[PDB]
Amino acid sequence: SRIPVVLLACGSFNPITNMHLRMFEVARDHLHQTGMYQVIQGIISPVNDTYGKKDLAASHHRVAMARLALQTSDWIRVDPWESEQAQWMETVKVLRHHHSKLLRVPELKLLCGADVLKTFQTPNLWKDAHIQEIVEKFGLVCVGRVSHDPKGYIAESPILRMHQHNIHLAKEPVQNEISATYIRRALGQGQSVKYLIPDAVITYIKDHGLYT
Amino acid sequence: SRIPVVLLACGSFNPITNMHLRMFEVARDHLHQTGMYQVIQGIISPVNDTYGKKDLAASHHRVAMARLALQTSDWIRVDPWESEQAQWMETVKVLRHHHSKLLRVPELKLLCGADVLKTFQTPNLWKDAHIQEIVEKFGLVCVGRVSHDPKGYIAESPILRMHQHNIHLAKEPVQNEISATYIRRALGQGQSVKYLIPDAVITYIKDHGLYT
Amino acid sequence: SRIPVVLLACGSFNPITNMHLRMFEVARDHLHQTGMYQVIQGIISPVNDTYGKKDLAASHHRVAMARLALQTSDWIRVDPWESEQAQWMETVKVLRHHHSKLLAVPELKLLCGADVLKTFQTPNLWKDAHIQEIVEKFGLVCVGRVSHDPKGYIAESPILRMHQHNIHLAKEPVQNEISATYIRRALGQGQSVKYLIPDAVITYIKDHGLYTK
Amino acid sequence: SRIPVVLLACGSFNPITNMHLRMFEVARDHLHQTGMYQVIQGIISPVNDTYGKKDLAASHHRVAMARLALQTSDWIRVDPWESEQAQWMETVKVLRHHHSKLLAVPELKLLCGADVLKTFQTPNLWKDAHIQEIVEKFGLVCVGRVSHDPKGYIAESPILRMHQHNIHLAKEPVQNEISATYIRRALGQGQSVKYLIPDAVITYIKDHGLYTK
Ligand SMILES: Nc1ncnc2c1ncn2[C@@H]1O[C@H](COP(=O)(O)OP(=O)(O)OC[C@H]2O[C@@H]([n+]3cccc(C(=O)O)c3)[C@H](O)[C@@H]2O)[C@@H](O)[C@H]1O
Ligand SMILES: Nc1ncnc2c1ncn2[C@@H]1O[C@H](COP(=O)(O)OP(=O)(O)OC[C@H]2O[C@@H]([n+]3cccc(C(=O)O)c3)[C@H](O)[C@@H]2O)[C@@H](O)[C@H]1O
Ligand SMILES: Nc1ncnc2c1ncn2[C@@H]1O[C@H](COP(=O)(O)OP(=O)(O)OC[C@H]2O[C@@H]([n+]3cccc(C(=O)O)c3)[C@H](O)[C@@H]2O)[C@@H](O)[C@H]1O
Ligand SMILES: Nc1ncnc2c1ncn2[C@@H]1O[C@H](COP(=O)(O)OP(=O)(O)OC[C@H]2O[C@@H]([n+]3cccc(C(=O)O)c3)[C@H](O)[C@@H]2O)[C@@H](O)[C@H]1O
Repeated sequence: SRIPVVLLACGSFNPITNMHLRMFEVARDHLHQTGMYQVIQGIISPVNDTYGKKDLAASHHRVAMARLALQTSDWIRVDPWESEQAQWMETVKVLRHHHSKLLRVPELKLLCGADVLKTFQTPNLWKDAHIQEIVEKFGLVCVGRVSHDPKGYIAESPILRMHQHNIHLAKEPVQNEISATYIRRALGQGQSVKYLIPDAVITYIKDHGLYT
Repeated sequence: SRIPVVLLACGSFNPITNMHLRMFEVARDHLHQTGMYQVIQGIISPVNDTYGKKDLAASHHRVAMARLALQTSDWIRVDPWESEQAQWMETVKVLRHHHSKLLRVPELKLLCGADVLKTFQTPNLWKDAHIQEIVEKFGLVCVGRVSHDPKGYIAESPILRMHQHNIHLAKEPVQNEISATYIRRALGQGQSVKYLIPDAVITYIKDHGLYT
Repeated sequence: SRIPVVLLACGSFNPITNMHLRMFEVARDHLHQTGMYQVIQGIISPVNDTYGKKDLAASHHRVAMARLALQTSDWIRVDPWESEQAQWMETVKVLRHHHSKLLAVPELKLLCGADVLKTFQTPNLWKDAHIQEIVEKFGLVCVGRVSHDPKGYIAESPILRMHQHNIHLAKEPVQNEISATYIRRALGQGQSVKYLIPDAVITYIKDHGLYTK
Repeated sequence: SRIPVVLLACGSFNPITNMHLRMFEVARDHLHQTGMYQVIQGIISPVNDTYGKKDLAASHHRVAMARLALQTSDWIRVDPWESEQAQWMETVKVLRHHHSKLLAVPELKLLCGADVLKTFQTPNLWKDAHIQEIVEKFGLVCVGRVSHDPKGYIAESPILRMHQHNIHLAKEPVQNEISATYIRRALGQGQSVKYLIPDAVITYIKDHGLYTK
């Protein structure tokens, strides 16, 4: 029988885009392809407002847009927990929290784009103990992205290369490089982003005067 | 005052995708940017079933999917005329027909991706007299595409370079290279194409057993 | 053991670029990775000057630039035969010629980008019987390109599908979409194309005043 | 008339690739096209071996490969100073050093890809005062890269926005997303990387057994 899996994507989602969404679909299809898993749920967890130097739209707006984006999904949902904490939280702690909730046992895996794996290499960015826990205790499903070589990142990381059974590389056969930064700039300039992000998200953005 | 413009996109739309749709949005924003035009309507005209060697889904299905895709557009519509003719028709004749309908005067311009301009160079593909009429009588709005150099195609074409006032190059700042061929293959394999094409189009495809 | 293979690339090479050369390397590694082939040579065959609607630099120059580009390759050479003929020649005929030239005999395969595979679909472009002879009697090695889906092209063409075993899809996880059209325009504007095409080619272009506005 | 400019590129260059070199050419043409600058030199400065978490080839080798790659450039040279220091050094300090070296004086600007511009946003990575001195006292020339939106990065950073006149966005209408990570993995697998990095670099790599699995 197949192992039940829940995919957790942590990120800014400022705003959520069709690209972030496609990431779940490709990841799910990949895991199902292996024959060993049965993805049962997808979770979008927007980062807290105290994170980073960049000024994101308020967390309640990012959760609301993600929710609207997912109204048309029958397996992916947004979870505000992380954004509703008083402070930013390292991702491994978000995995721990969501794992606990699952026990109130499916496997919880972190879902991310290849650019994320590359940040594992950034000085003082991620704790090595955390990278190890993520791939050893939970699991990692990485979706390809132009200009990134996931296989190489894994091979060159002493930590990742020792936990490949728990790392799944899902290749993106389509060229999808739509930047959220670009989306925000286009909106600020009054230009269309239709067909780049869900219509409901576009409406919400207009209604609430976001990115202007 | 601004010159009223109607954009006509001729193609297979087998099926229509978010990329084909984004093409209209970018083209419209570009023309509006110049300050000289006011795009009043967009028209998707699916090619007839006798065209080419490739086996397309029946024209009534392609029109139906385009219609569903456009239900959420307030300015773009599908026009079945071309696909409802007994035989394939050169594009200039589709422009002539739609121009006549406009008179029962806005400017009618052909909308296409950069790869189209490149086919103008294919031996025995397009009649030179037709390429001239399209750019001289109507106009051409070209949206960028990875691997294509529209400025060079124009400069190297004796015909195009003499009619640049009627050619508008709209640059696509986003990397959007989602192939319809890939979409069809993914669907045939039972894989998701959600977030690549509109949900309503996906539903229609399933309902009518298309691309299987 | 491994069967010998010669790769033939027909195209404009106006001018030959690093991308065109990369195609040969990717294809060879791919064929070797299958374990059944041993690529022994690559051939660059610039198209005749009567070809198409686009003005190409003289074949004399395109052959020269390819030769100079290939001076640093130990397995790929340029062959001017096709360009020296009185007129343009269908690709199947160039394959036939080079096959005879080879005549326990190595297999000659057409090397091309995925885009060319898409052109097989173009009405009145390639004769169906030629596409058939190309994939059946020779073989095709196709290198991936952004925006193209070679697997789908093959599945949607009855001819390609039937002879798919003779079609080798090589994929390069790299994005190398550098068009020769852009190369020519940049050169005409006095901009650099260094590191996009070989230094020897840029030298020849400058020395012979090619691609000037 | 035009003010003289020296371009400084700090990075790993593990190994230097055609893409890294292309960056210099695109940036120079861009600056010249503005009409107010005259690029007189480019400098490749490989990072110190104590840098980061990733294992890099020895700086001795990275400097050597850059020198060999640049033998065919008449304006870009490699400078080992940064890599010869006892430890990693913040980029603003390397700029300060090379500026003093120049000391009616040319302007020294940091040359980088758009991705580096995005790293300015990374928490605890770049000191805000350094980002400020880099864009105000030196200048930044950024080359576009797929998936990045330099214009938005600048608009969203108060510091960058305030000194945007000293940030030059160069765009190359070409897709050249060839990662050095892929280059290293391919080399470790015995695959070709010819036409992705300079022939002289491949020779050095083979001769010194670099990037072996
Ligand atoms: N075109 C595309 N194709 C495929 N994937 C794409 C994509 N665009 C975005 N993505 C993916 O979308 C996801 C979210 O993107 P985005 O909204 O930009 O989110 P982003 O800012 O990239 O997310 C940063 C996340 O990492 C966490 N973090 C950072 C640093 C250290 C630690 C720690 O625990 O020590 C944790 C942080 O708390 C936050 O959850 C990413 O996984 C990205 O790769
Ligand atoms: N990712 C993307 N980014 C930007 N644009 C994109 C795109 N994907 C498709 N497109 C554009 O979508 C449009 C439709 O695409 P697709 O569905 O593939 O349609 P396609 O098969 O490329 O369309 C062929 C059209 O050209 C006409 N034609 C061909 C040859 C000769 C003559 C003549 O009159 O002599 C006429 C033909 O009747 C038909 O209307 C194209 O303009 C394409 O460039
Ligand atoms: N970035 C890139 N990545 C991978 N491959 C890339 C590439 N850029 C070009 N290429 C490849 O380079 C090669 C040469 O490119 P280019 O210089 O543009 O050559 P191109 O003009 O595309 O070559 C046309 C060729 O097809 C032949 N043809 C056409 C139509 C009908 C028939 C017939 O026999 O009926 C024959 C014609 O005789 C000529 O040899 C192509 O195979 C192209 O796919
Ligand atoms: N395809 C492509 N198109 C355009 N540009 C491309 C490229 N591939 C790489 N590049 C560019 O090549 C250059 C070198 O690449 P790579 O070899 O990967 O170098 P990389 O590891 O990205 O360089 C990091 C550099 O940033 C410095 N840094 C980092 C963090 C904090 C601080 C500080 O002072 O606080 C300084 C560090 O000392 C080092 O010099 C980069 O500018 C990159 O953007």
